[PDB]
Amino acid sequence: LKYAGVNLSGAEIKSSQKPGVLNIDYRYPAADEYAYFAGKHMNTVRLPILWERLQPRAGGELDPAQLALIRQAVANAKAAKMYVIVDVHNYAKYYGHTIGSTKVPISTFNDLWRRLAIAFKSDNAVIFGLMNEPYDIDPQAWATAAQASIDTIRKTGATNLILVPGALWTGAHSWYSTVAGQSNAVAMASIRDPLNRYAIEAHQYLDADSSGTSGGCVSATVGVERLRSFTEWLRLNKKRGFLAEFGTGNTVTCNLALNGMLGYMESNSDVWMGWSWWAAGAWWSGAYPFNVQPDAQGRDKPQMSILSPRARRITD
Repeated sequence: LKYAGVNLSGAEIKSSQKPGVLNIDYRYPAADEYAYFAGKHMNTVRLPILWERLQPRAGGELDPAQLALIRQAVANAKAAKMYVIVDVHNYAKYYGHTIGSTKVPISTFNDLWRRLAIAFKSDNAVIFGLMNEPYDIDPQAWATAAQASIDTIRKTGATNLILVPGALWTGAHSWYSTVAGQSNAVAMASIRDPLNRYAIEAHQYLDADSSGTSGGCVSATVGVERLRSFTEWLRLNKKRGFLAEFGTGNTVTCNLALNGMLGYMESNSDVWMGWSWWAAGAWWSGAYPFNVQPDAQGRDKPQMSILSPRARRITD
């Protein structure tokens, strides 16, 4: 296990506002947000960004201001000795149209990643999160699109780590679930990387339907149980995994489940390469059960007492 960190939510929000206005509709993290999480022994920030804010026109130039904001985030992270996953937080859609449609051909997705790959070419602090939670594109069509963007990235010469999701919201628990017979288990088995530096990105929540709608957890072992088949799939297919989103509320059962799931990943580090908690960021409401942003006094949230020592075992 190399990477342990947190999602800093803020730049992806209020997606109806295109372009939206910085510091009103959305925000990037302050420099001291990185220092806080580094002080808690995390070495990674996953940074959700909106495709349409970064690239307002298909095949067009990256927006200068949005690109500079991401460059600042990377610089801020480096100052705290952290990595940044640039997460194109788009559900495989561009202005609401799914990649592979006539409106948004694969070429449109390729062009985004060509430009991002060039902008951050082989910068070892920067990790490429291809797409957040593809879901209304079937797994085989998604794998073809993902493969095209991987190939495009490598053709730039960029040597960065790439995180490759499946479709069906890339749930670890649903890796064998089907859309007209097609599954991530089949579709993602044939993924290749010309430079062989990637991991399969999975998400996992511990509430009733794994949607992360509720702060409660089903059981003290439900995390481990929902990672198990995905873990053996990774092992059989000679692939590595990154748990790029997971979260649990502040309950006794959730605490046992969280601890167990984090321990399980370190015990299976032949395939598990990293994780990043969902979420922190300055604009989460007080009721948000997974929020690990420190409070107005700078005090740690409850779940950090588990996340921090687990991160330390990874990063120290």
